[PDB]
Amino acid sequence: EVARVRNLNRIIMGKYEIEPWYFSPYPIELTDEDFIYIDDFTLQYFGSKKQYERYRKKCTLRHPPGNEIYRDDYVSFFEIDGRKQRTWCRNLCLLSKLFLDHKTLYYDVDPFLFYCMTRRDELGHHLVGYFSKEKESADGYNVACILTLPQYQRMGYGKLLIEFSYELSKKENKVGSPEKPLSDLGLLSYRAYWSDTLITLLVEHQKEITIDEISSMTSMTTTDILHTAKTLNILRYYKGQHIIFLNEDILDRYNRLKAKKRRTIDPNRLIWKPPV
Amino acid sequence: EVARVRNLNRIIMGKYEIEPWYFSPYPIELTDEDFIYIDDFTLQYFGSKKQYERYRKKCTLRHPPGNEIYRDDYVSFFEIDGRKQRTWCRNLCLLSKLFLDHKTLYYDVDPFLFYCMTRRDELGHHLVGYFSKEKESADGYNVACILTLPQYQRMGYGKLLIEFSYELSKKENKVGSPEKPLSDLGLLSYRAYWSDTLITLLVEHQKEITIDEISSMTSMTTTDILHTAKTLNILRYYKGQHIIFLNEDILDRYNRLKAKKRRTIDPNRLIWKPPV
Amino acid sequence: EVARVRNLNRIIMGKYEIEPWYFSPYPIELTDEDFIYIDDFTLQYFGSKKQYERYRKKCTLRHPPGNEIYRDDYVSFFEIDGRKQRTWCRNLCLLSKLFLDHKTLYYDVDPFLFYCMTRRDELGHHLVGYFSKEKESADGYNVACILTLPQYQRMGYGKLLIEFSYELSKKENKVGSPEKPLSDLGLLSYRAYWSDTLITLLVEHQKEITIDEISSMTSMTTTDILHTAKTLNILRYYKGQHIIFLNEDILDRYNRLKAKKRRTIDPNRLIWKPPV
Ligand SMILES: *C(=O)CSCCNC(=O)CCNC(=O)[C@H](O)C(C)(C)COP(=O)(O)OP(=O)(O)OC[C@H]1O[C@@H](n2cnc3c(N)ncnc32)[C@H](O)[C@@H]1OP(=O)(O)O
Ligand SMILES: *C(=O)CSCCNC(=O)CCNC(=O)[C@H](O)C(C)(C)COP(=O)(O)OP(=O)(O)OC[C@H]1O[C@@H](n2cnc3c(N)ncnc32)[C@H](O)[C@@H]1OP(=O)(O)O
Ligand SMILES: *C(=O)CSCCNC(=O)CCNC(=O)[C@H](O)C(C)(C)COP(=O)(O)OP(=O)(O)OC[C@H]1O[C@@H](n2cnc3c(N)ncnc32)[C@H](O)[C@@H]1OP(=O)(O)O
Repeated sequence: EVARVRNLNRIIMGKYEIEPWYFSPYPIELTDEDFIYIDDFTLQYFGSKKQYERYRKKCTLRHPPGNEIYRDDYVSFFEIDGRKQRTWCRNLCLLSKLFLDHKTLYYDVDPFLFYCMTRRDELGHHLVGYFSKEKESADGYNVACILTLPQYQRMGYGKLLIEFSYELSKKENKVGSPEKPLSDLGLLSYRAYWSDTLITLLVEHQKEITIDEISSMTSMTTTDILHTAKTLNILRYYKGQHIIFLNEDILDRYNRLKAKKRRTIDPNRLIWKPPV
Repeated sequence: EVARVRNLNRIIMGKYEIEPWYFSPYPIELTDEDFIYIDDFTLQYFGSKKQYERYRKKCTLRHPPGNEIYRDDYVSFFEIDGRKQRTWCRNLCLLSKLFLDHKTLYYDVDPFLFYCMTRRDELGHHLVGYFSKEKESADGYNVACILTLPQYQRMGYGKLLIEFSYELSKKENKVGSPEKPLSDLGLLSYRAYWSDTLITLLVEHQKEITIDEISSMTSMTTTDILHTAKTLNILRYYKGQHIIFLNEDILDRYNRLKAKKRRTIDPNRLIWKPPV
Repeated sequence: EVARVRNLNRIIMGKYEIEPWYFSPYPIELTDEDFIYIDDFTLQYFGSKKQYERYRKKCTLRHPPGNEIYRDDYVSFFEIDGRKQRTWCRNLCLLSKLFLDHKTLYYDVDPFLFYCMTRRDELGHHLVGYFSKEKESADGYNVACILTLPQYQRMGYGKLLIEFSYELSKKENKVGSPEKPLSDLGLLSYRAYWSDTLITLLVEHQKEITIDEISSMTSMTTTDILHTAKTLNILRYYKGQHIIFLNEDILDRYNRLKAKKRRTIDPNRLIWKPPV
């Protein structure tokens, strides 16, 4: 007799069978099986397909449990107060930890707001990703953690999440930046976003733009703007202050960007007021 | 010809075949096999079943190599000076690292005492878990690391380990708390222990108890007591100082606790004097 | 229909099929397969054997892209400026992260020099390992990261890498030490190197040696020398200063060392000048 004591090697979420990148503290018994079921609406975990099915039949809403503060023909965003949806948010944090090297104690969700993005199609809502945000951040971080579910990665969803986080900051009349340190995956996504943003501004708004003007338009911090401008070699001094400027390289990058036919966030569709 | 260079994907310990959660620096060659044998008495590791068997036949004690400072009809605890049992303790630390995200250099065991708990039955002693403790802690930490072997997890052993660590502190006439930061699994276990402890005191000892009284009786720190009391909503001011108090919720939690018929540590059976 | 979304569970490098120890941010799509190909010359990654083959046929150099600053009948070392070989060095850093718990953002290679060691035989050059080094280190660290590829580990290559790093420091007229914190594997390798070095000096150079003399001869720091001397019990006071001294234990260790017939670095074959 050999008694197997297995690690969690796969989660079953709808039709997807996903392998974790890191360990996550699901409060489950270790057994001779190496899978659990994750319900794609409730995020509840189950050791058995039968227990999962039983709960699946129950009458539940088919989208994240919060206020829909943005809705276009491609995506919705739901704003959730961790304190008001403890169970669901804990479940979200356990799922997220499978794909992060480190993360704060999953159980304590009260200090956070969660902004969860769904794609909608003929079958309704499907959660594709989220970012959390501290209700009160000493450092003015506008994102605490950010995740695109692995089955949906590299489809442009992460960039939509980041863009949305800056629309919140703009509505708040504040600059902001993601919490440090960032994973390599996160930092490379932010650098691409920051780069695409400056490039788009230079072609669509004005050929020369000051640091203050960029900050006002984007809610990016001075530090992130300067780092990005130096990487693109577009930092100059004109009319007594620092600017970024348009050149052939930037025009070329812009046209390649547009060629990709990506979706973006429409600021006009954000129906939201800061807490005051 | 394909030469496979495998990671350690399973350890064989008695009848158990256990999958690691994290990497551990066993000083072994990488080969086309992905298992090692861990002897459940010596904790020695072997690349081959045959080498393991050879050493298994040798005449060895059948419990951890230290002084038995506690023995009841359910468990024993052995106190081991890392400096006096370097090999065995190094082996214990390698095994433990398989289930921890981080851990101090496994090789340097001299600064630690190890308290190892066995379950005893008709077959003798079986190591189920341990906690280490710094001989000298600047922060007064009463536990450095704590582990229940995975094949024995979720059976109540972790709570026994924690309870024992506080009996040491009480005998020492000191308050103490586990080393921070704690893993999520560790912190949730401590919170349950702290919660069960306050609840039991309120039903069994006195309906209202001051912070000083709790600390004296439990060796819990002021900080851990207050955090726990606020979570349970039982913090008040009475007769000129802060207390915790009994209510219907607490009574209900107590009866559910007792219903579970758990084993506890008997302070009378701890035969031990602090180093002086 | 079950859609599998797999983690990277094996890399194929020449004839070797290697299992990663940790996650690494290869910018690849997650699919129903769990392998990638790593070209053993370019370090480029490929999702398909066919794409790999296509690029393999192209005319490339068959050794690392830098200056060969050391060449004996066993190994070569190539010095590479990260800024001058960004692609190759990024690829090296992704490969290395598979075997490290943590590592700086793989993409930013400009601040580093890479010293890459090959073994040469009838088939030419084979990369077996490397160490990186900050062009400018505030702490005077003489190694930033160090790695022997897993298929080549425990063959003595790591010790050659370390020995080479100290020959650079000696040529620079500086003491140095590896960046902290070190992995357990790294620290145990350094301790063995430091120990073998002091033992060899005592038998081959002088029976009693001062701290200054050791530092001058080895580029080891005072701290690493004292730690190593205390571990070996060879620290004394003689003629008004601290020394290490030879004894029977040391002689015995030396003869066992020589018995192993290891290769070493020949300082005479390092053809190199510091940047000035
Ligand atoms: C916390 O502080 C922040 S740091 C922690 C970040 N989270 C984290 O590490 C969790 C795991 N990672 C992720 O969740 C995920 O990697 C993100 C969230 C970091 C990024 O999410 P996405 O994958 O969704 O990002 P995208 O917007 O898709 O961009 C990624 C790359 O994929 C390419 N892409 C995009 N759309 C594409 C289509 N249609 N076809 C092909 N390729 C596409 C993008 O170009 C982009 O960058 P690359 O140049 O590498 O592709
Ligand atoms: C260092 O600083 C400390 S932080 C590092 C902690 N270590 C660590 O992370 C290593 C890996 N983890 C462990 O070793 C392990 O998870 C512990 C030691 C943290 C906890 O050990 P146990 O698993 O043994 O703890 P228990 O006392 O069993 O309690 C755990 C949960 O299981 C439930 N339980 C208990 N007995 C049960 C029976 N008979 N039947 C069913 N369930 C039982 C308990 O209720 C308890 O909490 P849950 O509410 O999640 O169950
Ligand atoms: C950064 O700051 C530094 S800390 C990060 C270090 N890197 C890291 O962790 C990455 C992963 N690890 C490695 O790459 C690797 O483990 C090293 C680089 C740390 C060590 O490399 P090697 O494996 O090549 O080291 P060696 O010189 O081989 O010595 C290792 C042990 O193997 C034994 N050995 C050596 N030659 C042998 C032959 N011919 N036969 C049998 N055994 C041999 C050595 O004795 C040595 O120590 P042990 O006593 O454990 O063997």
